[PDB]
Amino acid sequence: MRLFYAVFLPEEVRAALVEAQTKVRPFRGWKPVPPHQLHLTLLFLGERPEEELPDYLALGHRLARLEAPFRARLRGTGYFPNEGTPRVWFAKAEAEGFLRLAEGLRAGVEELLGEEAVRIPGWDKPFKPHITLARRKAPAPRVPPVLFGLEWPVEGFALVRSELKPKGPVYTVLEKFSLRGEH
Repeated sequence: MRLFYAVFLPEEVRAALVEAQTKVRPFRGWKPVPPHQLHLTLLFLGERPEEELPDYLALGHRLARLEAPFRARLRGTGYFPNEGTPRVWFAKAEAEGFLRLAEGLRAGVEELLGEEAVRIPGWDKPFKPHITLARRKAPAPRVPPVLFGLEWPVEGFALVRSELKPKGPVYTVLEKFSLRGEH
C-alpha cells in the first residue's frame, strides 16, 4: 500500500479552490485535481507493507488526541518548480497546526522505522503546507497568482491509500482522526 496522511477540506474551501481551477480550463496541458481529491498532505509514506497499517493507525490516534482543532488560512498560489516548466499548480495554506501534525508524524514514523524512514520518497523535503490544484501533463502556461484570504477550522485528518489506476489515482480513506487534544 502506498499511504499518506492528509487533511481533507470543507465545502467553502473546496469551492474557492474549484473556482481557482477555473483559470486553467482554457489550457489543456493542465490536469486539474478532482474536487473531492483536493487535499493537503502532512506526510507521504510511499509503498508500505500491510504489516505496518496498525502502526500508522495508532500513530494517527495518538497524534489526534494530543492536538486541538486549529484555524488554517488559504493564502495565495504557487508552482513547482518555481522557475521553468512547472510540474504543479498549488495553493499555499498556513498554520502552525499543519507543521505540528507533520512533525508529530515524522517522529512516530522514525520511532517505528529508524534508519529505514530515510528511504521513504521525498522524506528529506521540508514540509510546505500546499494543496495541489493541477498538474502539468503537457505544455501549459503559468496563470497569474490567485489570492484567497479564507480561514477555516481544521478538525482532523486521515490515513489514506492511493492506487494508480487508469483515469489517475484512486484514494481510499483507511481512517479519519478527530483533533481532540487539550493543547
